[PDB]
Amino acid sequence: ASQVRQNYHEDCEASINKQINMELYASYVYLSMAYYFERDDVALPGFAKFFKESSDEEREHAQTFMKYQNKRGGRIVLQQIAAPSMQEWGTGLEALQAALDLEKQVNQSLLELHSTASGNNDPHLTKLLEDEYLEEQVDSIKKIGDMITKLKRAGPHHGLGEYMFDKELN
Amino acid sequence: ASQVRQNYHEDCEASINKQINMELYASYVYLSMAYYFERDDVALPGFAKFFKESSDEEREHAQTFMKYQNKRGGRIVLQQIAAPSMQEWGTGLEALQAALDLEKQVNQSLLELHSTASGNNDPHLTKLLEDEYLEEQVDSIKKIGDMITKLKRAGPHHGLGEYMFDKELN
Amino acid sequence: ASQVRQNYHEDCEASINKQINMELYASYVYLSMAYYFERDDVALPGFAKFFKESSDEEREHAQTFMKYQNKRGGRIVLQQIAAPSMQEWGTGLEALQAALDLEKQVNQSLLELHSTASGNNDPHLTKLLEDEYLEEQVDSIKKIGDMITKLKRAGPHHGLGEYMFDKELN
Amino acid sequence: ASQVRQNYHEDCEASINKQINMELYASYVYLSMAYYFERDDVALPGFAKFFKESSDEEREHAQTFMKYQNKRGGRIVLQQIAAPSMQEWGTGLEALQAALDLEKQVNQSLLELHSTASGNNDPHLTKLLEDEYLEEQVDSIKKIGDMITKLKRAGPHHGLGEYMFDKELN
Ligand SMILES: [Fe+3]
Ligand SMILES: [Fe+3]
Ligand SMILES: [Fe+3]
Ligand SMILES: [Fe+3]
Ligand code: NI
Ligand code: NI
Ligand code: NI
Ligand code: NI
Ligand code: NI
Ligand code: NI
Ligand code: NI
Ligand code: NI
Ligand code: NI
Ligand code: NI
Ligand code: NI
Ligand code: NI
Repeated sequence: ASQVRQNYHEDCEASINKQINMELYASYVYLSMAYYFERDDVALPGFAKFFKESSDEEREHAQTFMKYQNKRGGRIVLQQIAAPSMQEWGTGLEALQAALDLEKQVNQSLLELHSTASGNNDPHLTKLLEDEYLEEQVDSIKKIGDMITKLKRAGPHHGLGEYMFDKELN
Repeated sequence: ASQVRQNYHEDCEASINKQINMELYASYVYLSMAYYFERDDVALPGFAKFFKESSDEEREHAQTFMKYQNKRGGRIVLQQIAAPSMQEWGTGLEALQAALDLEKQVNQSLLELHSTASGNNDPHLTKLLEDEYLEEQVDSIKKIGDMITKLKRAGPHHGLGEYMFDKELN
Repeated sequence: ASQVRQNYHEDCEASINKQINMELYASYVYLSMAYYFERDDVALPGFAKFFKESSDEEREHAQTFMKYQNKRGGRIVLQQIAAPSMQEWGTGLEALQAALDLEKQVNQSLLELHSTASGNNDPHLTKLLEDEYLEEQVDSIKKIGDMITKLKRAGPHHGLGEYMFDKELN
Repeated sequence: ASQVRQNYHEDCEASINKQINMELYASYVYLSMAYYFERDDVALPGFAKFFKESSDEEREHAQTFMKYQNKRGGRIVLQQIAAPSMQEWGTGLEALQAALDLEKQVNQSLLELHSTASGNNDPHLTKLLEDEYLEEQVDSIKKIGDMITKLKRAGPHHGLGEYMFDKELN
């Protein structure tokens, strides 16, 4: 085994490799939304910018798990990144609702990864998940929730409300 | 009695202690509104900021009466601070209307406190009430009144008007 | 339930609402001490400043729990804030001893809240309590303990020692 | 009568002339204390500085009444300024207690002057007394009261406590 490995269970190592793929997949979803909102027949530059940034952050999240894997002496195994579930995301509200659902799915996976680390008595992994992932996930979910509510207030259908709310994200 | 006390009537001293509790209560009401408007299903950051600031100012108002009590040689007696009348404040318009009603109730109490000081021939207390409280109360009531009118103009129901007016308070 | 809520147990939500009331109560205790020490017949400006700052920090602590409640999708319920246990706090030493006892009571409640979060497998809540509350509570208790010892050294009775120690807190 | 005089009663004009003499007398008392505390066998430079400043402020107070008299069209009449009641003021505590008694005597006279202005329906004079004199008098009395308490705490007799408290006034 690796000269650095210590108190790092095979199951944690494998679960990290799957979370890497999930972070890369979410980055890919957000990239698809981002350029969907730059179509000439959608033209929502605030939504585009918001999802482009979310795409970058998710790819950074994947890289932090890749650095982590190497740090503990695990070995990174990357799988194919699935095509996004959709090619068209509808209105801003529907994209946000899809992002909300995706963020809570990522959160579920992260909490299961914390349970695996806790079960294998890995406080260093539980610390990483709490400090770097669980905290950021809850803030993201709250922020997307706020945005959904604000957009429902402003007028969620393809109208003046969507146009004005889009300016808030620019 | 206190080495500093002079021309300070027992009734003024007791009325100050009650106004302290009322200022602390109003600060508590505004704190409740402030974080109500940060709920993920309300998401009105301008209203939240406005009431958070009003909460701070009211607690400062209480402290100025506490400094005053000590300055005149009275003795501060603090009572329990009642729970806010509501836990949910509805729309921005309903919160402003509730704030308007509360501000005029505080004003009434302050004018009664001025009558007590005037009846006991305490020009130093009448000066404090006129310079530090009555002036600020009338400006607050006018400002809340303007805001109610502006919100009724923009569209007081949970719609684009409320969303846009909220930006004016950020 | 809230669109953001996930892995947030009813018991944690209710325990947060009680800790909010406790933080607000401690803020109220410290406010009472602060202006007690500004009485013309006490005149300990260092103690006054120390407890005024502690009053502000506790009210900030309550607000961080209120932000937290909203972040997780819980609903804030504020109760009445009890009158402070005392209206007069005696000497500086007796106020510090009362603060020490209060700080350890708050700490106990926070450790019970950590046990509730741990029992319901909420690592996000355990992280908040460890990073934002437990750490600050232990430092506060150590600092108050140091101060009690320093004051007992300088001379805890209403004398030159209390007067000099008070300068250290200004 | 003066081309400027309007709503200025003979009694208010005469009462101002007496308050001028009283302010000048208090300035003279404080000047005596100030240089008493610079005697080689007293040597309390903090007390000296405190009373020298109080002497200057009282003489400024007299001048503000003299400017006021002229402003309203009254005519200034200055009487002899009595010798201070004492030539030696004892300890710092006894000087502060004498200042406290003098400040409350000045306050009494000012409140009687407010009653005279109120009885003659002179809101301009009541405003001057509230804004320029009553406010400053209550703050002075509170500050002297604090100082007496601090000195009694530090040790009011000619000892280390008096020596240390004196440094606080430098
Ligand atoms: Fe992520
Ligand atoms: Fe107020
Ligand atoms: Fe706290
Ligand atoms: Fe004066
Ligand atoms: Ni995110
Ligand atoms: Ni639609
Ligand atoms: Ni619709
Ligand atoms: Ni106000
Ligand atoms: Ni409505
Ligand atoms: Ni309508
Ligand atoms: Ni603390
Ligand atoms: Ni004692
Ligand atoms: Ni002893
Ligand atoms: Ni003065
Ligand atoms: Ni003596
Ligand atoms: Ni003695």
